[PDB]
Amino acid sequence: SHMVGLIWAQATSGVIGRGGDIPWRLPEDQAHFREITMGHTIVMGRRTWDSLPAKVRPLPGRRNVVLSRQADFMASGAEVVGSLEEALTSPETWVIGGGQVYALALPYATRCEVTEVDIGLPREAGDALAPVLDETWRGETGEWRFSRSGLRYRLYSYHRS
Ligand SMILES: Nc1ncnc2c1ncn2[C@@H]1O[C@H](COP(=O)(O)OP(=O)(O)O)[C@@H](O)[C@H]1OP(=O)(O)O
Repeated sequence: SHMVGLIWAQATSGVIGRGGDIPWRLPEDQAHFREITMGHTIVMGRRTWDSLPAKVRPLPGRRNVVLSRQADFMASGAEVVGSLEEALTSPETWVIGGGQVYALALPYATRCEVTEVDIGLPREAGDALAPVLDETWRGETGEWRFSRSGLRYRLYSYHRS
């Protein structure tokens, strides 16, 4: 189909999750995730889907796609696909996690929307980590700003052909 993006929020070290939680509290990043994904397709792995609250999934106003090897998986209000390539048939897709799906998706992706949270969390065994980019990606790293709580963050908007 077409435009494949990745979206995530990471500490400066690349930690995106620890102990099965987002490792900070940042409502403005929830607003940012909505504004990027709203009206488009989101793709997630089955474990990510399983971790969302029952009354929160599917995320509203977006086509939710769950990748699973299980043909009988129940993702009420979403659709389930059994290959990544089938999950990218939409005109605009944002891959939202987790690490297994980001690995599969990275070769197809031509945009990354990232939030860096200014927090010092050196990586530990078991952490969920950010996809690793390289020098063929280009774009803007925004200015630091404070959240309402005083937590600082900035935005990356990168692209490649
Ligand atoms: N090549 C592939 N084909 C189909 N489904 C896949 C896949 N790779 C990953 N998945 C699914 O995506 C799941 C992992 O989800 P995730 O990426 O959210 O997890 P994690 O955050 O642990 O990396 C896999 O366990 C698998 O779902 P099932 O266990 O239900 O089969």
